[PDB]
Amino acid sequence: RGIIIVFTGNGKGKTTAAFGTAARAVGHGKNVGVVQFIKGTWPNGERNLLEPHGVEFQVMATGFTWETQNREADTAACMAVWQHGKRMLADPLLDMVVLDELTYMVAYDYLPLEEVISALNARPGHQTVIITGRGCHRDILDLADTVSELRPVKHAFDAGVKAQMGIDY
Amino acid sequence: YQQRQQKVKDRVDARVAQAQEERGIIIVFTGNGKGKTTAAFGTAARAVGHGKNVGVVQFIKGTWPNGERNLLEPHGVEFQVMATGFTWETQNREADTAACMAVWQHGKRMLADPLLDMVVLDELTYMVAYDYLPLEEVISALNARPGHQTVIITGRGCHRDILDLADTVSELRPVKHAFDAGVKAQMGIDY
Ligand code: B12
Ligand SMILES: Nc1ncnc2c1ncn2[C@@H]1O[C@H](COP(=O)(O)OP(=O)(O)OP(=O)(O)O)[C@@H](O)[C@H]1O
Ligand SMILES: Nc1ncnc2c1ncn2[C@@H]1O[C@H](COP(=O)(O)OP(=O)(O)OP(=O)(O)O)[C@@H](O)[C@H]1O
Ligand SMILES: [Mg+2]
Ligand SMILES: [Mg+2]
Repeated sequence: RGIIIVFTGNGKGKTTAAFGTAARAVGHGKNVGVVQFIKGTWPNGERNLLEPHGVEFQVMATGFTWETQNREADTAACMAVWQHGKRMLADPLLDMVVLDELTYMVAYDYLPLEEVISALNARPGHQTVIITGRGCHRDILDLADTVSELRPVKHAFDAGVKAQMGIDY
Repeated sequence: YQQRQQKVKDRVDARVAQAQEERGIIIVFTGNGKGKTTAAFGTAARAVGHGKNVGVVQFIKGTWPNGERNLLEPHGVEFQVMATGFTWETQNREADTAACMAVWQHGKRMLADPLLDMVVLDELTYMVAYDYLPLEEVISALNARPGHQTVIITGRGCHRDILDLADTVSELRPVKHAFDAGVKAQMGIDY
């Protein structure tokens, strides 16, 4: 059976765990679909690597909400990208769907919670969903089969190390 | 609103102006929750997607089918994996120790190779915890590695000295796991 996995918490490794699992599925010939919220204005190494293997990526591509500073524009992009999420979540030819940084869309009221719950509950029985992001709604956590919270024991950004291509994005 | 957001931006930008070192870092993925190995390989995939060079040592045998390795290896990611005979048994401890020391020679090579942007040392923590691999060899290799190389170490129960040495540590807490609900290991998910 397909399960729902959540990678949450403030430490590094949520999105990279989701995409390491996608890499794992692609390496066994499974089909993966990907939707990424907020993200898209920076280079994306995981997309560079996986898209040529037939992993469809749909990204919101608006950027940080504290840069865009435009709730309505962000909400419109969230909903448009979500239309891709709902298609994937309805596609029995996909073994796995990644919904990366979905947490914030619910937390900021961009994306109604009920739409997320019913799409997850209507999905094909064999399909696994990986949701990531800080600050995951309790009801998504309750619905999930596996939840790992990445505790931020230490992060190199605190010690003054800049984000670098190939590590941080 | 614009004003509330602007205060966020201002704090993010100030944190950003303060952190200007560019160097290789040590990342450790530890904890009992699922996600350590897969984050390590999501990171390797991210790195390969930007043309970086990755080497991998896995301190467990490669008898199960290995999706990440199936994908990454044809991209020129070198895998070294522990000998197939490894037992974990007290009776075979001398052979198991030698098997661990042997892939570790490849790990030392990688960690001295300036052409490798990233080295993954997957399940290394057990080798030091169970006395197959001396702590001092790991600490010295990591300190002598190339200035621009990142290393990713994974596994439950990581030695305190490797944790002190790391730049970034995430502990994966097993809030829930489908195993406890009777969901069995599946290809593509658990291996
Ligand atoms: C920690 C852990 C590991 C550690 C063990 C390190 C150690 N020496 O302590 C490492 C990372 C090495 C490991 C590797 C693997 N494991 Co494991 N492991 C676990 C986990 C999370 C806890 C084990 C534990 O605490 N044991 C408690 C007591 C019983 O400990 P112990 O028996 O003395 O420890 C030994 C066993 O755990 C054994 N073991 C661990 N995994 C496996 C897998 C198989 C096939 C066998 C025969 C034995 C075995 O390794 C130790 C040897 O000293 C369990 C799930 C769970 N919550 O129980 C999965 C679990 C045992 N692992 C599993 C799997 C699938 C794997 C890997 C295939 C993962 C992968 N993608 O590579 C490999 C298999 C290695 C092989 N046989 O070729 C599955 C086994 C499914 C099955 N059909 O039996 C489990 C049940 C996870 C799941 N299904 O969700 N594992
Ligand atoms: N605690 C933190 N401090 C500073 N930077 C962080 C922290 N956690 C994650 N990052 C980095 O900040 C950006 C936003 O990603 P996010 O906050 O979703 O974490 P993640 O998904 O756990 O990180 P990754 O994508 O590397 O696995 C990324 O470049 C990420 O590596
Ligand atoms: N808390 C847990 N309960 C049950 N199974 C687990 C747990 N954590 C990891 N696993 C699964 O047990 C095996 C051993 O994994 P390990 O302890 O190395 O964790 P991991 O590296 O975090 O897992 P993955 O490779 O899935 O990221 C893998 O099949 C893994 O998916
Ligand atoms: Mg993320
Ligand atoms: Mg592992």
